Amino acid sequence: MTEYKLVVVGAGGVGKSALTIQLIQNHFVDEYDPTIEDSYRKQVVIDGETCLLDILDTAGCRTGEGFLCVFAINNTKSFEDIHQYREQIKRVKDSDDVPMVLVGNKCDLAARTVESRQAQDLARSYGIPYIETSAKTRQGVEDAFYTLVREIRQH
Ligand SMILES: Nc1nc2c(ncn2[C@@H]2O[C@H](COP(=O)(O)OP(=O)(O)NP(=O)(O)O)[C@@H](O)[C@H]2O)c(=O)[nH]1
Ligand SMILES: [Mg+2]
Repeated sequence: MTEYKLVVVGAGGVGKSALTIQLIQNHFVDEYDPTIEDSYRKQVVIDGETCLLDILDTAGCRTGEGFLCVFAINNTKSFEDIHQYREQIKRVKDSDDVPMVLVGNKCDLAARTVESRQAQDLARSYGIPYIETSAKTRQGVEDAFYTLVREIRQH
């Protein structure tokens, strides 16, 4: 079977761990336990293909096959600093064509300081898809992770 190595990156507190745990455990973590380094695995079916998701949850290397670049829509600075994570990845992989998805998390909150059109423009300049998610309501979570898997497939 095929295994997909996915790496979730982004600033602190944007919800990387809540996202990974919502996908894997179908459970929203209310608390904020800072991550130093964590790894999760789960067999899922994607487009009729049984595959193993291996997800590295990082704190706010070269083995990552795809990357979720996460900011929070109510955290302007986390969006302003996403370019640092993209460029870090681009450095390590030594490729301008790295499977990647731009994720705007916490889309259930009404305190939105990052406009969707702004994130769409950024994603477009990166040549990657933009997906808004909520680890709480599960909106867009499957969309984000599975879209990243499909981006790995096209590569
Ligand atoms: N309402 C809402 N709250 C969220 C969402 N995602 C995360 N949170 C909340 O925001 C906080 C941050 O969660 P967390 O996932 O740990 O962030 P993180 O990016 O992994 N932090 P670190 O880099 O420190 O490991 C938590 O209290 C969590 O409950 C979301 O989609 N909606
Ligand atoms: Mg975390």
